Amino acid sequence: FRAIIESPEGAGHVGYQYRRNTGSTMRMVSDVLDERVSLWDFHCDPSGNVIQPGPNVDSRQYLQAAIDYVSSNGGGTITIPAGYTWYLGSYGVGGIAGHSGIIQLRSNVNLNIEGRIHLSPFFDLKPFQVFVGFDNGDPASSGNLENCHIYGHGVVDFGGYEFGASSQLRNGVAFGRSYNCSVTGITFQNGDVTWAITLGWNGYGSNCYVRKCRFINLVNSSVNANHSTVYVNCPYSGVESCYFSMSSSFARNIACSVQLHQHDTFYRGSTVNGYCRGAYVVMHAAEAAGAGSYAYNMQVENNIAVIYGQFVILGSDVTATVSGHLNDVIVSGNIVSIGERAAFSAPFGAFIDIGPDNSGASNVQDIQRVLVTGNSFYAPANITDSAAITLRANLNGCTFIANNFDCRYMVYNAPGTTSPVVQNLVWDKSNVIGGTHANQRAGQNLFDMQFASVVNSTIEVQLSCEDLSMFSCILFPASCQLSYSKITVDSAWTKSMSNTAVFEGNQQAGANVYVSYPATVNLTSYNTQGAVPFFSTDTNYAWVTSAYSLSINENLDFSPPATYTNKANGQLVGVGYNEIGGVRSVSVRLMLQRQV
Amino acid sequence: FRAIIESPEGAGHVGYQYRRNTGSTMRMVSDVLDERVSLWDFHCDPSGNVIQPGPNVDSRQYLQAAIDYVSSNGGGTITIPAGYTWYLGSYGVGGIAGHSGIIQLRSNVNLNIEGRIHLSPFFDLKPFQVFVGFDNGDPASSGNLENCHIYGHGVVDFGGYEFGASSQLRNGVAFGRSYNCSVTGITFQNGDVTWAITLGWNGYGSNCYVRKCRFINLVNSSVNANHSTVYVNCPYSGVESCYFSMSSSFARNIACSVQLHQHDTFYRGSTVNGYCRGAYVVMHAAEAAGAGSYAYNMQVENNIAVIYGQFVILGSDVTATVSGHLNDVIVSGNIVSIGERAAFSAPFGAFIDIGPDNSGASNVQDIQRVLVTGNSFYAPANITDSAAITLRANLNGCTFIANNFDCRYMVYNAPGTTSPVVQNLVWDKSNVIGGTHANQRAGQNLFDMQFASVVNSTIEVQLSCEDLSMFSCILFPASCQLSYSKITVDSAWTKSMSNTAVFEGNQQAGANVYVSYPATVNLTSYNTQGAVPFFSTDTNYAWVTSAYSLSINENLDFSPPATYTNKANGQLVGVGYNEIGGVRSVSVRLMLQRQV
Amino acid sequence: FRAIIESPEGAGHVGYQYRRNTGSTMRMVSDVLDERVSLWDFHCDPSGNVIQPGPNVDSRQYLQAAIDYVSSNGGGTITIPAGYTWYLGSYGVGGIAGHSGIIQLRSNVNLNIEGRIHLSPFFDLKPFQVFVGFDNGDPASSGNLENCHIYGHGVVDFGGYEFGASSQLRNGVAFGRSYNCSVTGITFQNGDVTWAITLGWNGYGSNCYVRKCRFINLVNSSVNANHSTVYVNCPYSGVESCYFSMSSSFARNIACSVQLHQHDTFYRGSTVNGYCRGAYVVMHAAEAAGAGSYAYNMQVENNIAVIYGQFVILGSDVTATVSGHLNDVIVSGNIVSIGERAAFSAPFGAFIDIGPDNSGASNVQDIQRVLVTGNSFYAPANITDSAAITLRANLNGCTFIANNFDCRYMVYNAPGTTSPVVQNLVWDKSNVIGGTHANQRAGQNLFDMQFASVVNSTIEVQLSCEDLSMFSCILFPASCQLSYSKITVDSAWTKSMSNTAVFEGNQQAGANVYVSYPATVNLTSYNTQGAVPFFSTDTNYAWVTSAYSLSINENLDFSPPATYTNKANGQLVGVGYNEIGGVRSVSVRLMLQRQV
Ligand SMILES: CC(=O)N[C@@H]1[C@@H](O[C@H]2O[C@H](CO)[C@H](O[C@H]3O[C@H](CO[C@@H]4O[C@@H](C)[C@H](O)[C@@H](O)[C@H]4O)[C@@H](O)[C@H](O)[C@H]3O)[C@H](O[C@@H]3O[C@H](CO)[C@@H](O)[C@H](O)[C@H]3NC(C)=O)[C@H]2O)[C@H](O)[C@@H](CO[C@H]2O[C@H](CO)[C@@H](O)[C@H](O)[C@H]2O)O[C@@H]1O
Ligand SMILES: CC(=O)N[C@@H]1[C@@H](O[C@H]2O[C@H](CO)[C@H](O[C@H]3O[C@H](CO[C@@H]4O[C@@H](C)[C@H](O)[C@@H](O)[C@H]4O)[C@@H](O)[C@H](O)[C@H]3O)[C@H](O[C@@H]3O[C@H](CO)[C@@H](O)[C@H](O)[C@H]3NC(C)=O)[C@H]2O)[C@H](O)[C@@H](CO[C@H]2O[C@H](CO)[C@@H](O)[C@H](O)[C@H]2O)O[C@@H]1O
Ligand SMILES: CC(=O)N[C@@H]1[C@@H](O[C@H]2O[C@H](CO)[C@H](O[C@H]3O[C@H](CO[C@@H]4O[C@@H](C)[C@H](O)[C@@H](O)[C@H]4O)[C@@H](O)[C@H](O)[C@H]3O)[C@H](O[C@@H]3O[C@H](CO)[C@@H](O)[C@H](O)[C@H]3NC(C)=O)[C@H]2O)[C@H](O)[C@@H](CO[C@H]2O[C@H](CO)[C@@H](O)[C@H](O)[C@H]2O)O[C@@H]1O
Ligand code: NA
Ligand code: NA
Ligand code: NA
Ligand code: NA
Ligand code: NA
Ligand code: NA
Ligand code: NA
Ligand code: NA
Ligand code: NA
Repeated sequence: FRAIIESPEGAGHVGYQYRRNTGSTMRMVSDVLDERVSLWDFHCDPSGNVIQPGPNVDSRQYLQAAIDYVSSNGGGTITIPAGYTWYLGSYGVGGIAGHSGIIQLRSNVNLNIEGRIHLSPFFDLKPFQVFVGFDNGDPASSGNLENCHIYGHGVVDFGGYEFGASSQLRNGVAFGRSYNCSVTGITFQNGDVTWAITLGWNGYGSNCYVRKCRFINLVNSSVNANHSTVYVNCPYSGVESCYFSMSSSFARNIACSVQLHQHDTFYRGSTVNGYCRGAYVVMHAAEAAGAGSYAYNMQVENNIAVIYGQFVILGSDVTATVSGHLNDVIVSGNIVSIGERAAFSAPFGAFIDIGPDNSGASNVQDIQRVLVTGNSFYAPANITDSAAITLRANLNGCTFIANNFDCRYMVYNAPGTTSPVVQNLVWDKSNVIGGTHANQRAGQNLFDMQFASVVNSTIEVQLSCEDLSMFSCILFPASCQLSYSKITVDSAWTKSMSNTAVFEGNQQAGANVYVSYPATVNLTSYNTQGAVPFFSTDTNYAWVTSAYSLSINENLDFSPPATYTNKANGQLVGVGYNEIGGVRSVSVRLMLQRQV
Repeated sequence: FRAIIESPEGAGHVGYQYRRNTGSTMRMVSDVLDERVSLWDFHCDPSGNVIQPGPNVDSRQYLQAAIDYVSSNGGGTITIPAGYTWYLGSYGVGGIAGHSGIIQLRSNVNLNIEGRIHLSPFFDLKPFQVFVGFDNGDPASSGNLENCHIYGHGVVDFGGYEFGASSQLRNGVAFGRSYNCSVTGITFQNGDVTWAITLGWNGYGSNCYVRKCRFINLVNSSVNANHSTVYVNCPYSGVESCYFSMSSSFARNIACSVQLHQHDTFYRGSTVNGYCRGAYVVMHAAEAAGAGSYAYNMQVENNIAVIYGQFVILGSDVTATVSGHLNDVIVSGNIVSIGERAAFSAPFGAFIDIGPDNSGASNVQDIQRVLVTGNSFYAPANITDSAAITLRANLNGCTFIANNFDCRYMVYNAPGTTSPVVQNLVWDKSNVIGGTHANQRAGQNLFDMQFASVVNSTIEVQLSCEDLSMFSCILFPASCQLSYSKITVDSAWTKSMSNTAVFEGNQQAGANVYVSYPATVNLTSYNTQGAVPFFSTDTNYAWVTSAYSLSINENLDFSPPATYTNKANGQLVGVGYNEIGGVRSVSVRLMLQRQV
Repeated sequence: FRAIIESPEGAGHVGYQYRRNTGSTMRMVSDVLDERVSLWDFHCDPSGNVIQPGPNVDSRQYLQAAIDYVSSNGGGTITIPAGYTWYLGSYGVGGIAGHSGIIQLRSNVNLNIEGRIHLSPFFDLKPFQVFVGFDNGDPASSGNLENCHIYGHGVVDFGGYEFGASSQLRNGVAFGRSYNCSVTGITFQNGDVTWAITLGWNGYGSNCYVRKCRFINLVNSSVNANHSTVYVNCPYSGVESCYFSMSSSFARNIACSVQLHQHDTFYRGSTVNGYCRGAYVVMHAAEAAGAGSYAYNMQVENNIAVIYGQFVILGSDVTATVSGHLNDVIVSGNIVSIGERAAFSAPFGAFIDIGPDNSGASNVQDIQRVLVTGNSFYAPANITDSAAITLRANLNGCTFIANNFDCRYMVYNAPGTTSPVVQNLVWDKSNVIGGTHANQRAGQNLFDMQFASVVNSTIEVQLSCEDLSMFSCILFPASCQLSYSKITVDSAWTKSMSNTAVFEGNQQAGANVYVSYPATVNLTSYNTQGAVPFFSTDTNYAWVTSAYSLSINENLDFSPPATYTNKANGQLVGVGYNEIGGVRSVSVRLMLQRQV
């Protein structure tokens, strides 16, 4: 009996009944211990003796053995115990080797990480993906991962190692073709990695989430080619209530917090500091296998960010046989700023970017039905390269309502570069343009419409303070066609502006262009006492449907017309009043209107 | 000693002291095992031998025994172990029998569901409510359920069984008269049920929540009368971060995700696919016992939905002795679309519906102080039956600001049908009207004001693209009274429209009606050289306070007035200018204005 | 052997191997029991015998012993067992004694509170802070607390005791200089306390959160000086999805739910009832040591509140050597109401308050770049002291877009009192002004601009119903300078108003003031048949750049001008038309415009 009791089967001979309840199961101690499982149950030598973790012990095979066994019983939760650091020191084998995998995840096997998991210097300068849910080196031939959750108060620490080569890939958790999988509560820190977590594979997967995680200092070298902390590559998936921080200079040029790359995905309630970018919202044709060619129902909401480049980047692209489409997006409630930096020291600052594809093409995109509403954006006054929207590729629609943008440009695209075709750009009068960059805008147009064409668009400009440094509120080069559009410049704070709206190709004459903006006009009357016509000297007003005074009349003996219409020769004309006769000559600020 | 050790009291004789710490309690193994409890501790035959769960074992009595016992000790958490499916195969007894109850929940007893709970075919074609928190067949005589939480990574599977009769009810969790109760993390799937979860009872309860749950395929037959996945019937309660999906055709006609039926309730951050409806926000008089007659502080926010009917439905109704009121509602940040379907193939598509009561009455409602802001809505171009708001019953107020609606109608109600009395309908100019349905609107009015009366309302129409197919932007039949209102149609994209605003009863003449909209007007001048009057041919402008040109003047020898006022006979009149004399005749596009 | 087995080392001699797996560690029962730890493991007398908790047992030393021991092993989670109430009955010792501390928290030691923790009457009328993370009486000399989480379904009950003196402080959890600490799921109830939870210390700390907690009835006496349920005094920290309720009358005058006092902090998705205030968003100079002098990236979003005073209070202040600044704030998606109360029975009701410092100074603040968007506010019609914004101290900017405010005042500040200097106040036309207080406003100005000066501001007034009781829509006293501003009053529902906008110092004449508002004007024409001038009788219109008719013309034989400009003597003048000659005299409603 003593022998049995001291043997590994001893607990299986000690009887137990819950709280001495006579109606409860007569069990053995081992049965109750068998209800939970930890790494300690597999972290042993060939003779079954427990091995202490530490920097000179590779815990990988033990952890894999745990996962494999629990998988065999239909699943469960393995605890990685608190108060210990568990080092990983070799690559895994089989299907995950194609993915430089360390640990293979398996369906229904959750990890409750309370302790710390730390990479050993075996991985210095090498690729790695710490946890991998694919079961095949080729993801297309991989089975699925289902019902796998990683959670706890613990830590995945990437050991600080730099990348060995830019072409290398590194990841924390790749769930694979992942259905009902999640990461909750975990801190990922101290690396130079490509991603911390990836969800799904080219649209295959569903209901994957990252919640209440922290990601701290995950880029550290110039070798790192590119970093996106969470890539969401399956639908009905998202990121909520996370914290993302970088301190590296390199992160300000390369790192993004989230990629939303399939339909019905979201990014909410998170805080970001030290990153180049906030989120991509993208349909890559190359990734359309699992869930279709459309990214729709895309939500970026209630985030806080200090970034150095662009907050939300929109795009879609094509392959030889597939075309990607992006539609039905909402960006709302976010408060974002470009952090302190020199002008042009990082990628061009923006709230929204319409980004050309990875080859630079701006004529492949099919982006539409986007609503950008109730956001704040700020950039410091020196950051010339800051815009509410950098509109650098074809756009089929984007709607701005009730935002507050306080940066250098409202709408921008660089001249010379791409010439996007623009449709359904709506900038509602309820967008408030801040004043931080007042006096900085010499030579610049607030809305610099450097496009091939604009159609079915609305730009309602409303200033909230003066900025007499700007060349114009809005300017269209002669190369930009403009049709079936509404372009207005509210008069407030514009009295002293030389140019308000500028149409370098006189595009405001178009049949279906609806405009209004202030201008100064010289007029001269006839001599006649009484009701008397005033006519503009210039003849550039053939497009004007009505105009009205924005100036007081300092005279007693006459008054100019309150309102004007035009004449076939391009003059304005209205009827004023000469109390006493005489030819009058006045220079008046008018609101020019066309079909409005 | 050997006998004691092998007995069910053996663990109570093996000493233990935590980590060999001399300051720790000298305990027995059984004490430490007694700190947790699982179904295995009650899942045993009369001789105390453990019984394996499976399809031919009814786990119900064992689970009830666990709950009952733990209840007796002041509560705790029972685990339902992972890696096992636990079948339920009979009805419960006593107080829950009135509710077709299987398991009775008890206060302070939490269930940590890690495994799967599955209904056996005993329940095929029968009613059932799996977990029930009432303790009496009559809910009015029921005690409360308090501090009961169901959580975990497991699954409640309803076995796929269809309803036997439409009158049957089926539920997953009925918390009852429920205070501080919740469901977190659980997947409900594979049924034909009425509800998955219900919270509270007719206003009794508080602080009940459903968080991070999934609801998958919970309608499957034509027998199912009606389905609402979560019913929230107690205050200070809500639904957050959940996932709702249906695949059945029947779900598109019958199923709703959430009912918010008491004050201080919310529905946020959730994704819905395949449902008819998103949420009801309702005060039923019949349900006002526990928390009063007012549903206020109702929040629907930051959800993603593809539905087939209406997203948010507002209502309130009355009984012989109680009147229900709905006020102080916010609907914001939601991105919603009507899924691909034929016109009229499901209930009429809408973002907001003002729904008549269950008997069809439209004159019982008291709905007011609603804010609908910063939402997106889309319906495909063929879906004739799509509206920003279907306003089908009396409305005492609803405010729309800064939404983006892209569907067939903005405001709609069917003619012939109900004639709602409308007050305080506010449609701010910052609502962007999309263009998906451009060219589809022959015979239709964008804002079809098919009401008994409208008062204290604002409709500011702003197009963003042309749609010359529409009969009018806004139309009031002669049967609709209109007073103390503002109705404007911005001119942009309307130059070629025959009708902009239409008042079939000439209601725009009312003393306290403030309007403006474009119109084409024929004018003829007197002969006089110099300042010369132009007068409209028609005499239908007695209501007009001013009008101004929206057309250019192609002439050299004269110009029409820039502006006009009226004359008692209904003509317009203004002063233009004949450089040379002669009677002039022109047809001009004017902005007609009344008291604006 | 029997002796060993019955000894406290007995479990260390019973072998166990997980599920009889031959590849698993050969362990001893004690090893597996050692994987978890509870209060029962320390809740024992000097002889190691377990002691039952209860009202006459002080559990404090036992709980401290547990925390201390687990701390010694690098951390872990101590469970406070369900089904027991654990009373605390004495003060702690050492470093926490300076903080009236009961229990000292330690790094990496989590508490899983499933049972109830209750204060014994030893604490009646005494200060206390139940859990304290400082390790020194002087917080400046304190070490940090890291990785400390308190979570569970249990309860901290403050025993109902009143404060003994107003100067006393009481707290639930003070995390101290706290990094990666949180409270989740816990109910705090039944006290008279200063705070329930405090996070950080004067900017030191990071990543501290309070989530899914309840706070119930935490003020109960007139002695209580001040109450704020959660104070957030470290960056990258916040409050989400919590419930706050008070029932005391005193709470309506003293209690606030949240203080956000450092950068990158948030308050979201919470419900508040019975409180005076919702949140302070503040930079106290006195608290700038740990994270700088700027509070930026401040987010208050998607909350539900019934309060009696002010919802969000903004401020910043200075010390002898430090100046605090507040910028980059977003307040959105909140639905708030002032609960039923008499006028002036609690602190003045407001959605936003710009509050003077604790000494009453209104000239120390540096508050700017605030966006208040997509919120609802309501106050009952009798509550005279209700405002969208009480603007009581210097303001460097605040932007309102697309809110719905339904209360007595829009903008208010009491006359006589403070004279704030106001810059960059933007009130967009998309703010909807409700009608609840229509007919209550005798003697009152809707926008009562009781400031020293206003600059670079926009007030676009839009009514949605009539309120002829109000003295004016907007009024500027002569003492308020006004420059570089836009002030408009839309005409809708104003026809019958005697005063619309009132400039008691004729400030609308300023060179860079842009205004428009309705007025009634008497005009008289010359005799001349044909085109004929009309001139105002009054000469108060020297500032007017144009005016246009808002009235119909009931006459046949003539018409007044549609539009007007001015003359140097301050008259208006326009050209109408006498079909037949004669001097005309008319009283017309005009839209007066200046530079707009
Ligand atoms: C860091 C990051 O994610 N950046 C975004 C861009 O991602 C694109 O580049 C990445 C560079 O790291 C990825 O490519 C790299 O990795 C590929 C995948 O690795 C293979 O497959 C894995 C499943 C295995 O485990 C690996 O062992 C390996 O075999 C590899 O094929 C590439 O050669 C390599 O460079 C990223 O690739 C995606 O990664 C996810 C997550 O792991 C995976 O689920 C996908 O299957 C995989 N996709 C593809 C096509 O391989 C690759 O997409 C991203 O393109 C960009 C979006 O913005 C641009 O495009 C927009 C749309 O046109 C445009 O609007 C915008 O302006 C553009 O800048 O955003 C980040 O830069
Ligand atoms: C599926 C669903 O919930 N639909 C919504 C409507 O709910 C209404 O019909 C339901 C049909 O299933 C419910 O009625 C059914 O159930 C009743 C309750 O069951 C009894 O009581 C339980 C406590 C016991 O456990 C049961 O054993 C049983 O005894 C039963 O009395 C009815 O006879 C039966 O048809 C639903 O009833 C509510 O259910 C909740 C949750 O279980 C419960 O807490 C309530 O006490 C109970 N209420 C009542 C009054 O019984 C019943 O409300 C819902 O009416 C509708 C709202 O929209 C309509 O009304 C709006 C306001 O006028 C109007 O704006 C809109 O246009 C209308 O369509 O939304 C769903 O259809
Ligand atoms: C209840 C509450 O928090 N009210 C808010 C105001 O807080 C200010 O008053 C509080 C009164 O309780 C606090 O002061 C009290 O406590 C101080 C701290 O206790 C000391 O230090 C602790 C760390 C130890 O554990 C204690 O043992 C003790 O030694 C004490 O020094 C004060 O003497 C006492 O009155 C509150 O103090 C802060 O407390 C937090 C949390 O514990 C702590 O992290 C801070 O270090 C500590 N700060 C300071 C400076 O001591 C104190 O701040 C708050 O001022 C107000 C904001 O609104 C006003 O100011 C705005 C900006 O000018 C203005 O816009 C607005 O209109 C004003 O009303 O909001 C609440 O009233
Ligand atoms: Na690979
Ligand atoms: Na849009
Ligand atoms: Na071009
Ligand atoms: Na029943
Ligand atoms: Na409203
Ligand atoms: Na009628
Ligand atoms: Na102190
Ligand atoms: Na602002
Ligand atoms: Na002054």
